[PDB]
Amino acid sequence: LSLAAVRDALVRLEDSVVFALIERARHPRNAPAYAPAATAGEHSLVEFFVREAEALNAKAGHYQKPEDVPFFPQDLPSPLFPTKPSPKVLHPFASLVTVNDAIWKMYFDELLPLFTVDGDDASYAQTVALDLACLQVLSQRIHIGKYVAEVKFKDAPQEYSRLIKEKDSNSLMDMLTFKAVEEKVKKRVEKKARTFGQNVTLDDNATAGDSECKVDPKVLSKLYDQWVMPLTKDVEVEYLLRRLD
Amino acid sequence: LSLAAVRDALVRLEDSVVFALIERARHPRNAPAYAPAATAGEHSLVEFFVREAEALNAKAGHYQKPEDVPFFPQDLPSPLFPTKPSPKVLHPFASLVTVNDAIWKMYFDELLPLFTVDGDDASYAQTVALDLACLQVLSQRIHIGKYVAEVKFKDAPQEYSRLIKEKDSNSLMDMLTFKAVEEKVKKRVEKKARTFGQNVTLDDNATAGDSECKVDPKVLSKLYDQWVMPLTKDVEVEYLLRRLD
Repeated sequence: LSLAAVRDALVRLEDSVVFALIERARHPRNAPAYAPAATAGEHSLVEFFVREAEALNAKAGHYQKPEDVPFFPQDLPSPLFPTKPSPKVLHPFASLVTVNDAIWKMYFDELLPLFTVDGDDASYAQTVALDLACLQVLSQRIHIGKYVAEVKFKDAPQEYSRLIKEKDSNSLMDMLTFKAVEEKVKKRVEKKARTFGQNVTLDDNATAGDSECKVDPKVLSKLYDQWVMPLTKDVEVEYLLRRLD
Repeated sequence: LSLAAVRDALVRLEDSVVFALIERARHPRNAPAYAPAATAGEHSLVEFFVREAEALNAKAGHYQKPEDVPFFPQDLPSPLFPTKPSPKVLHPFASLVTVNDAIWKMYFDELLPLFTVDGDDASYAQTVALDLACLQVLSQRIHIGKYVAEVKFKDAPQEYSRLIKEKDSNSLMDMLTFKAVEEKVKKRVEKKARTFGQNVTLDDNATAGDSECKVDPKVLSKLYDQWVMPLTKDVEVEYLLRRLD
């Protein structure tokens, strides 16, 4: 709908990502929570939890907005409850894009080792809820790329449609990319990790660098640079390619 | 085992409470989520959701420590996964005290209006999940009172036992109360809301007041002074009244 409204939604999720990483970092790696199951049909604890959690959310009316995308879509029940009609702001077919399969692999294989200490407390059930909270914030921010794409498309429609007709993802990627905004996002996300992960005490005693921080602010910089922003841009490109259907 | 470790665990919960309130305030009141006639049956959307999410958590191994207390205990299932027996640090019978029904009442009746603006987006499923995270962090904080009661008992067991045998609630309450520390907590919990709720910006010159804070820092002071700290103390008095059984 609005250039500024979409940007505000993204900025606000910077705080939600810092928060969610800080809270999950309260526990160690807790690897038994992710160990796989002996059989098919039996799952790991984290998969069992998410599949069950997403079914409950679906009954409560979740996943009816294009930025709210589940990790396990096939099994999902209908909402049990009355649902307000969609605003319908995006191209419907281009809206069905999902990179959740990639967010999942990224979180467990690459993210978790960066902000989570080696070790094991018994708190597997608490841990997997905190993982789902991380996976959901990441996935909402990344799939807002659908609105980012629409908003850019409507701003320069003749220039974008020319590239869509020629199926030219590489040139679409270049036009989408605002590298100077990306560098601001990374610095601000670093500053947010510094502000929220700080040990707040009533004295304002000096601290040596980020050694006091619950999550290393360079991790937030690195997450955004390597995964969040590249996967959001993947979503815009996939959206834009379908935007003329 | 250590009173400093127990207070360190309660200090870390200060940030979790601020995060959870900030995150729930992303949405407005969304009252139909709590209205029982909005959904079929005598249950509201939030009550339905929490019952289902608690049964899921129980299956994942949750609610196996005395600080982890569910709002709907009567209906909780067994863990699907193996829980390895853990160290018995607390009195078994006195461990079972739960003030969760008072926490639930104060959250929906007293707290929600304070940090949640009037209005309605249809985001009911996100709201009720954000409400449960609030409820879970308040309950854990408050029921860590059990651990507080226990260390305070073991270090002065004889004068504590005599006040238990006499069933003296007011004198147990004056033994437990450290008003100077309560005042640190009220001011620090408020500083954390001010720090974590501000709009963090790449301007070092810029400063903003509590008007820009996502949750009024004074709401956090009030929360602790009115409900969190008294309810934690209700737990440790009711813990001690059973400590000789």
